[PDB]
Amino acid sequence: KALGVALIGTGFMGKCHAMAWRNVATAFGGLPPRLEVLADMPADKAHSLASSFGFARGTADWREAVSDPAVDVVSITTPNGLHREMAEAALAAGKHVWLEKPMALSVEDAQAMEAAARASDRRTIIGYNYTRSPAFRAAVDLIAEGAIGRPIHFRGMYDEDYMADPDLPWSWALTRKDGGLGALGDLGCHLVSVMVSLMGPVARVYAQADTVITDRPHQGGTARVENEDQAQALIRFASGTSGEFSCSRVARGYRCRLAWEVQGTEGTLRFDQERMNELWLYQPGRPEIDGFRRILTGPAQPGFAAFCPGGGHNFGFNEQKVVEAEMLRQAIAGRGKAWPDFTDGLTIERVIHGMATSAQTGQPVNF
Amino acid sequence: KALGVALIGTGFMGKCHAMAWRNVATAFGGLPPRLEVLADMPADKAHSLASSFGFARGTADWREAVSDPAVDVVSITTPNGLHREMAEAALAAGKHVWLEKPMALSVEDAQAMEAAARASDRRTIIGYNYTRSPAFRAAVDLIAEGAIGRPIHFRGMYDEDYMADPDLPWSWALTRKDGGLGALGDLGCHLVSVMVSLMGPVARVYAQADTVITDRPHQGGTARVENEDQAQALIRFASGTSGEFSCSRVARGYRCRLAWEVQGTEGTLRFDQERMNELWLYQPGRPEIDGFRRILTGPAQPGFAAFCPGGGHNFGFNEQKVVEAEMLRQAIAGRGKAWPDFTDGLTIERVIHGMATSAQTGQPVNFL
Amino acid sequence: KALGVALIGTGFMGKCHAMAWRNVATAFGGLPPRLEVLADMPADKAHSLASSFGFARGTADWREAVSDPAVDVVSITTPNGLHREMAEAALAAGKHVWLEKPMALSVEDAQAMEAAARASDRRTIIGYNYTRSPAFRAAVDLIAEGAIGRPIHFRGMYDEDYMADPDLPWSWALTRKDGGLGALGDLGCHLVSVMVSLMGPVARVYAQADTVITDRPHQGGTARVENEDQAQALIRFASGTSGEFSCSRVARGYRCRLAWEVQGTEGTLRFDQERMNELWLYQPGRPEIDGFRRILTGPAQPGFAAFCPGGGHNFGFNEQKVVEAEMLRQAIAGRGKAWPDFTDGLTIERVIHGMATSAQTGQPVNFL
Amino acid sequence: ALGVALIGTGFMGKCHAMAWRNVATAFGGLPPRLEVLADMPADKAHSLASSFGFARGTADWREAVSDPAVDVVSITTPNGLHREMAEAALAAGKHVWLEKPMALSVEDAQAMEAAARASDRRTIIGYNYTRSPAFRAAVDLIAEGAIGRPIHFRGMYDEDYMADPDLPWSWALTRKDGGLGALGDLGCHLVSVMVSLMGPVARVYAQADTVITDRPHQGGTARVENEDQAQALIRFASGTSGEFSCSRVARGYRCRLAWEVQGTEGTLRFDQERMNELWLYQPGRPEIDGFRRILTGPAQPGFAAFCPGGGHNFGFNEQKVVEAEMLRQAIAGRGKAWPDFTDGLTIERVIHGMATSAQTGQPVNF
Ligand SMILES: NC(=O)c1ccc[n+]([C@@H]2O[C@H](COP(=O)([O-])OP(=O)(O)OC[C@H]3O[C@@H](n4cnc5c(N)ncnc54)[C@H](O)[C@@H]3O)[C@@H](O)[C@H]2O)c1
Ligand SMILES: NC(=O)c1ccc[n+]([C@@H]2O[C@H](COP(=O)([O-])OP(=O)(O)OC[C@H]3O[C@@H](n4cnc5c(N)ncnc54)[C@H](O)[C@@H]3O)[C@@H](O)[C@H]2O)c1
Ligand SMILES: NC(=O)c1ccc[n+]([C@@H]2O[C@H](COP(=O)([O-])OP(=O)(O)OC[C@H]3O[C@@H](n4cnc5c(N)ncnc54)[C@H](O)[C@@H]3O)[C@@H](O)[C@H]2O)c1
Ligand SMILES: NC(=O)c1ccc[n+]([C@@H]2O[C@H](COP(=O)([O-])OP(=O)(O)OC[C@H]3O[C@@H](n4cnc5c(N)ncnc54)[C@H](O)[C@@H]3O)[C@@H](O)[C@H]2O)c1
Ligand SMILES: O[C@H]1[C@H](O)[C@@H](O)[C@H](O)[C@@H](O)[C@H]1O
Repeated sequence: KALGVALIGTGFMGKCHAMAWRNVATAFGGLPPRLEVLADMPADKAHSLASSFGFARGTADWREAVSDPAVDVVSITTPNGLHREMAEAALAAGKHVWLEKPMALSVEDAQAMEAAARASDRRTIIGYNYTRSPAFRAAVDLIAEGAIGRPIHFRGMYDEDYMADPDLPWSWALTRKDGGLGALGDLGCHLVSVMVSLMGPVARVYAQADTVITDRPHQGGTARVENEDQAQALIRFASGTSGEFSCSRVARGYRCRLAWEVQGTEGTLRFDQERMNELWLYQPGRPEIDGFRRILTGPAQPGFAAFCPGGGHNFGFNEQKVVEAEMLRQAIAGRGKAWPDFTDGLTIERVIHGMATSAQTGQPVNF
Repeated sequence: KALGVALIGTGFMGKCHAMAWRNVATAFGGLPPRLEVLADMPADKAHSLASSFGFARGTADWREAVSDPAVDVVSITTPNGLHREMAEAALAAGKHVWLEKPMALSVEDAQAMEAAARASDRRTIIGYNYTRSPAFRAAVDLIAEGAIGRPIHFRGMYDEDYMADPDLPWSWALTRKDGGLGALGDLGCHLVSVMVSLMGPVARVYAQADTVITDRPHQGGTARVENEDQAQALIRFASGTSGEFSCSRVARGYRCRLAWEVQGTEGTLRFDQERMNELWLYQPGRPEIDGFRRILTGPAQPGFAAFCPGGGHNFGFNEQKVVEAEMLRQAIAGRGKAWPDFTDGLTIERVIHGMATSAQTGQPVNFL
Repeated sequence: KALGVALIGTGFMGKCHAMAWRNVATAFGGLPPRLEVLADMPADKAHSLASSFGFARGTADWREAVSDPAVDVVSITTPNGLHREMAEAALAAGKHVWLEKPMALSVEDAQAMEAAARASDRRTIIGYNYTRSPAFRAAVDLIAEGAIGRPIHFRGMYDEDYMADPDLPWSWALTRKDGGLGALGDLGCHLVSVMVSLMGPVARVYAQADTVITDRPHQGGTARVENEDQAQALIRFASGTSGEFSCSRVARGYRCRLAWEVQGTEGTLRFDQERMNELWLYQPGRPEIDGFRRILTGPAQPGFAAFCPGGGHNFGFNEQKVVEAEMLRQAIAGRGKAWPDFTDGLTIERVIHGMATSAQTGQPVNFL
Repeated sequence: ALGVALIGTGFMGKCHAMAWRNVATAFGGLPPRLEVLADMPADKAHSLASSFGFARGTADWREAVSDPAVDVVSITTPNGLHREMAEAALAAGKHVWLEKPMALSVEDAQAMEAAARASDRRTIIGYNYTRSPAFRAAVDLIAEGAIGRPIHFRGMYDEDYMADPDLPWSWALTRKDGGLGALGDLGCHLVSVMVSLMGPVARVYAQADTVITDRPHQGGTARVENEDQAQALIRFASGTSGEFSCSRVARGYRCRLAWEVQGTEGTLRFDQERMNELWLYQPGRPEIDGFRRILTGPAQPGFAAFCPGGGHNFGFNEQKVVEAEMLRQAIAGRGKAWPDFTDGLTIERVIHGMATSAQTGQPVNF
């Protein structure tokens, strides 16, 4: 009755998934998932990390992980370029899929995966972990309850500086063919996942983009950076409401600055992921005490009580992934819907690729 | 040789200008300006406020005030619809002009005022006071010294909520003919004054705008709000750099949130007017101590030492206006160039009206 | 009819007082005080600053300024060792007195000044300007209204780093005989003025102190620093409530960090002078929205509306002094009581000297 | 692999269980074997052993600490049970991870400290605020001379879990069954951080108050006997000054363990409610002079074991994974665990000395 887990990849997100699967029942109860197969290359690395992560075995063969009869669900955290192949193989093998963002490098690959998921009758979720913080889920509930009235404006950014150093070498990830989008693919899609959760679907974008560092060192020479370092867009939501949107991988001093704000007719909500335990809420008050409230994360907020009964004991980035694992567990058990599945994920892919198209063509793109 | 001052209006900016003229020599030295004539309506209020503001006389006739031979410079702090008439009369009478923003209701009006100012050979400055804080002036100098390398992105906002209450009555300020622009005219022009001082001139805008409260109480019933409560724009600068721009008069909880950020190849500068004594600077550092610095306003920043020798003694909004007065004083004496004059101001008017045009047409607007 | 003003000193506080006297009627109405006599040394400095500050004349003789028949009130902004002589002379000459903190070098000095003020029947106020911010005055009113219930704890600090550099030269301010207390005299008295305004009178202190830099450069040689660089104290108020208290002139990175909080049975108030426009208020709320409010200074808070009708337009350090001037004008006109007068100031002197005594002897000190 | 017994399943019980489950995931080596979980009643012990992934649940903690498959015992039970359970675990030849404070009295802590030395087993006490990357980074910066010589410490630990007068009385508010109040709940945490930054305490002078003196009990009222808040002036063995406070009645504060070290060449400042930020001032040229916001990332001790990217906030619970790893390494003879029962007993003497100073109105020397 325990869920059988396969994990492909052991990097930033691979180890994050491994830590989540290990403690999901500790936090939320029920049966601890069985950690069956860890796939990674080379073989000696898969064997070492399988042992320390507590997987029953490691293998250099990713298809072993998706085909084992003892596996019910596959975490896929490999580079963007093999997401489509591995996800479709896992669905064809009758496995549920936890796929790291983005879905694939192109809308066309994401469309094929979306059709494959519908055909499989298996649960899918995409790894948009910034939608899982108690603060973010609390903000969505406050908007649903009318805490800020009708939303009238969204302003969101996602700034990091991991590519700011012009000496960082060229890679496949910086080509259109093998890397897909740049900052829009790495960061933009995260901001879309948060933005559409707050404001509903996107109807129109008008975008601009820049490549700040256009060429990088490559094996004693240099190679051209083909995707964007930063992008900005004006949004019209299906509601008719306005939005401002940006992302950057060259914004010096920022490490995880996914920051957003919803302005409403009766209040304002504001958040910055670099301080993920604070949610700022303004509602009209009598003039003597009027001002924004600092809501510090605690057991009043979704998910937090599963990890800690004491408010102000800071919730961590990695615990977002434990919440994500639990949402997929509950969906597989038919006790909840996981968001976003491959259908809702395809919509997010269309928005970021539409922003890329808009920036290139100088035309607004409608959805 | 002391400057003779006429002040028209005694409200938010009228009292701000009066306080600035009274302490400009206290802060910066030289001779205190002579406070000659205060013009306001009705007469009884002009007489009352001339006495408490320390002007030699009050009048209900602004035309007599700008024509007084004892007057050298005119502060104009009246409503937007009166700027063109009063500025043109002041320049025609051979007076230097300190004009509140925005210049007028239309680009056509601003163009006529710009021509009148050049024809007069008198100094002009527009009341873009957010360019006068020690933090802002320190940021411009840091960019000039290459402290953040080459600017690659600007993001700016100016949020206030003074029109957020839907019960606030309709006024002539909310008509296009008598009010001109909405949030772009009240707040947007301030953000442009700061943005172009940091990033240089605007080449292109693509904008969106909304009226979120479309009808307000008027007499027994309601009247239509014709101008925007909020606007946002993507910017392309003449330098080729990108920008994000917004303003709002309905952003709940914000009172004076003119906030901006310049991202460069070698650092980032960030500022919020609601904490006008803090400038955030990131420059790459060794990993053990890497992070943004909180630069607290003190005497190392332009203008501050004229007000206080001790750092961290917070500089105030009103003291921006004393700095503005000193810059006009020095321009009149021929010891400095005042920014923005009516020529520089006209460019700012074209940008905010260009953003309004872009929002109306759904098309980008180019300036160069 | 207008108040005649003498100003002694033109430094940090001298120029602050001059700017306050120049705009007090601009802000609060009535007749602008007449700036009659400025005293400073040397004479040509007094003449130059009298001209730029708008005083009718300058003199190198402080006794000339306090004795002038056109003078009704004297601002005394000279070094601490001169306060007693100048305040007693001004009171003897029948002048009201605006005296900078601390009162003098000793409790004995303050007792003599307190007696002289009662005998003179003139108004006195001491320049505890941190009690004048809209945020501070709002906090006092909130406590009185029961906004935080029953106060149960005070914690206050006043950190600055103006003496943190060991190569900063020795001065006569660093002897006990000529300079009095160290950080307790420069900063401690400010924190006491705020603390007793929130919590009421002090009943008992137990204090510790240190001199961190005991020797400083003196004319190519070295000389001994005799007074404390930092001090900390536990407080019992007359109410029986507990307090924590500290001050430091060597706390690196702090410029004006007068910060306090009052914890109560139904809320908490917290403040930091380096962000003097923010007051933090916690009151119990429904769990979904529970948290501290950031109250941004605006016209709802005492004094602010006299300077600006727009909330979030930051009130400045110097404008605290315009409020202080207005409180003295109103006390002179018999329309308000100024705090603290020399009687209430003597109590503050007893508290800071009791803390110094406690730190010296390792024993608690009790008051009235 | 290490065999683990866990006693208790509450706030710290679940925290320890999550730590033992991911310590090898984060730091490598063999995952500890989760052998026995002890809790009452037996149905709760069985259901939580199942969800926590322990091989068996028992309502008898004594046979859990005696199990031959157990090498180390996590003790997360109420304060009054610490002495009995730690002494039994040491006597059975087990390593001990004990929650703070050690016990209700110095007498009890003295007995536990002797038992730990008499055994050749490792001990560590759950002072988990010493485990954050920001805190460990601050200790390293001080040792490296980044702020020169410490000249002042100011620390507080404010929470409001007892601030509401409506909150009912409990046995924890008696001296006999509860021991100390705010000093025992929060004060000992602040001491663990303070002595790690400044070195040992030489002297305290303290004040304490019970500000809500009676609470609802069985439709009547019962007396609160221990302190709601306490403050102390400190002298360290170094001669340096300190300020210290704790409170369980400080409205609006949830986990406000906040401290500051002022030095001859800079200042370090930290607030646990923003546990991923360390504020460092060092003198700079006037145009750029100011405090640096150091955001937690892989440059700080422990962080890289959890995440390769800076600014991905480290959490309260991950402090406990670091604590587990330090105990693992100490059991393997590859590091000393701090604080053991000897170093823990010093902390107990400091908080009990503060309580005595407040009661007698006299300084207490150590
Ligand atoms: N949700 C988030 O917060 C977040 C953050 C970063 C990464 N991601 C996504 O996670 C994915 C991984 O990124 P990362 O930073 O973890 O990268 P990484 O390079 O650290 O991880 C790649 C892992 O996949 C393994 N791998 C590569 N090719 C393989 C193959 N053919 N078969 C088996 N294993 C293979 C590698 O050995 C490594 O363990 C990407 O799709 C990325 O976009 C999302
Ligand atoms: N720079 C800034 O930060 C700032 C802030 C506020 C206003 N402003 C600008 O300054 C101007 C003043 O706005 P405000 O908020 O002070 O408005 P206000 O209503 O407070 O000021 C209007 C003043 O002008 C006087 N006045 C009106 N008509 C007059 C006439 N015909 N003759 C003489 N006096 C007349 C009024 O009696 C009043 O004293 C506007 O153009 C506004 O956009 C700028
Ligand atoms: N309230 C506050 O916030 C604050 C801040 C700073 C200083 N102060 C107080 O103000 C006083 C002045 O300190 P400061 O920082 O302005 O110092 P300063 O050195 O800047 O000012 C001293 C002034 O007094 C003048 N002076 C000195 N001896 C004189 C004499 N015999 N006759 C006439 N003029 C004489 C000097 O020429 C100078 O103008 C002190 O008592 C200090 O404690 C208070
Ligand atoms: N280090 C920290 O940050 C931190 C935080 C909270 C608590 N603590 C400490 O940890 C301890 C746990 O406190 P808590 O808040 O988790 O309390 P709690 O009530 O949540 O935990 C008590 C647990 O012990 C179990 N238990 C009680 N008596 C038992 C017995 N005789 N046999 C077996 N199991 C028994 C209970 O069933 C429960 O699971 C206390 O000593 C407290 O001081 C430390
Ligand atoms: O800001 C402080 C404070 O205002 C004191 O009154 C003064 O004595 C100090 O020198 C100054 O730095």
